[PDB]
Amino acid sequence: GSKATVTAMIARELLYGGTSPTAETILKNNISGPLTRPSEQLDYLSRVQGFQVEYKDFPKNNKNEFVSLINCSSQPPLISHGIGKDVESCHDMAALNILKLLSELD
Amino acid sequence: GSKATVTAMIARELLYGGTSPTAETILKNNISGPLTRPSEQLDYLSRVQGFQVEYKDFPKNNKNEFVSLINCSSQPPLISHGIGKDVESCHDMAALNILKLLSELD
Ligand SMILES: [Cl-]
Ligand SMILES: [Cl-]
Repeated sequence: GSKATVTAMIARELLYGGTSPTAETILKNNISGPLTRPSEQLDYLSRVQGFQVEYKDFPKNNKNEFVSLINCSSQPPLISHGIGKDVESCHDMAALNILKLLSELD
Repeated sequence: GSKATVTAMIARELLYGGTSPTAETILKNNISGPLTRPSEQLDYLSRVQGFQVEYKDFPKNNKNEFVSLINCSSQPPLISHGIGKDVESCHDMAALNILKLLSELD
């Protein structure tokens, strides 16, 4: 709305994560991948370190809940999961679990 | 060291800030500005919103401490400060204070 409000929104986004989707929208044009989601973060880590990350999803259940498994290669494989109202949410939850495990948050 | 250790370092950096200087170093070559510091974040915000940010620094004092002021244009100007063992640290502290103020953390 007002741009004191917009200024606060941008500042908060930067303080939280060092990026600002709001500023990006302001600056964006139609003329002319930080990685903010756990799934993206894990894809990047795997690319550098070389392990494979893949997801398996079950169809939406009768309560409209999605469930996914994530596999991150190793011996044995690290397998986690996520649930949620859409598949991408399941993926981010599952990837977050793997990132926390790999971070050795002992 | 070991790359279980390297994997944990990268994962932690991603979880914290959605970037990984460690991964960047691994991937970097000599062949071929998220914004992780408050000073950078504030420079970006000012660029989008249009206000001017500038710093004034005093010379290192007899205890080797630096002190800086930051000015962020408005009426009146927002003026904050930072102290530290080098000028860049002063700048980041001062910029953080301004970001927190602009974020309306009431
Ligand atoms: Cl992905
Ligand atoms: Cl700067």
